[PDB]
Amino acid sequence: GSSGSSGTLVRVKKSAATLGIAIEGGANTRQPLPRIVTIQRGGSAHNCGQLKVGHVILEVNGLTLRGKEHREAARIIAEAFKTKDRDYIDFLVTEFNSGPSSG
Repeated sequence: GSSGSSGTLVRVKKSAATLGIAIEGGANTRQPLPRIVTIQRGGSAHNCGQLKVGHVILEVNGLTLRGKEHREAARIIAEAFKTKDRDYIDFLVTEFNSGPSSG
């Protein structure tokens, strides 16, 4: 399996004391991958700025969130924060072009 052309790997360092990110969707729901609906201020992601509100996590630290439920994902991401081996979390987003008419 190739590296992955569709998508942009985003590295978020655990700068903040606690990661604060919100998502929605899930396999069950029309949306297969989780989409960022809210990005807490005191969260590594935000502090980074690289990421924005409205992204879609397709892969985290190598683990793909395909066919996974938002809940199952929340755990995957969190687990990446607990560990110490790495001082960051990989966030693969595509920034789908939802309703280009306006945005």
